Amino acid sequence: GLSDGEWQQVLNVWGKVEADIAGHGQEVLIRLFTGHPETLEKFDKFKHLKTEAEMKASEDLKKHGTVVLTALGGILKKKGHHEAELKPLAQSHATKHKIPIKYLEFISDAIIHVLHSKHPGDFGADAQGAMTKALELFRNDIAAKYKELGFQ
Ligand code: HEM
Repeated sequence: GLSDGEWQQVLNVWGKVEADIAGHGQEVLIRLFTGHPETLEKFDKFKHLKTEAEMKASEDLKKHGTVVLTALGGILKKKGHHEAELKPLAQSHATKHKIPIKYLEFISDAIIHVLHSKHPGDFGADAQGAMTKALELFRNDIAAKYKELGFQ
């Protein structure tokens, strides 16, 4: 549950991401994979990437970064009213991709990390707070659908 003030901050921060969605998406996935190597194993099309340089050079990783952040952005722009958008993601990630909720926590923190890295001094305390709450909301609603499905 975010206030409109907090949503305003979220979408303001998101404007930074949309100015370069591929570059942001790329660094988020790289931060995830290098921070938490077990996550790489969930991607049959990235598990070949043994080094970060290979990750950096991968146009398909950048492409997937775009898909992921485009989806997240569409969800954030709903300001919490995202049941329709979120349910198919929850379902594919529990039933097909088999992504534990822990990894959604991982990528949440990775987003925070990347924003600070790309916008040092331009991602204030209030902005971080709002974005964090937004990602928690996202995660919590996915977690509800996981429980429904009995997925661990
Ligand atoms: C903000 C969080 C995330 C968003 C918005 C997101 C979104 C998406 C979307 C839109 C797709 C393609 C459509 C689909 O299969 O449902 C996808 C595919 C996929 N995602 Fe996620 N995802 C997120 C987090 C994660 C995480 C943390 C992992 C694993 C650590 C993951 C693993 C995968 C895999 C393995 C695929 C299939 C890739 C392929 O084979 O083409 N996702 N994701």
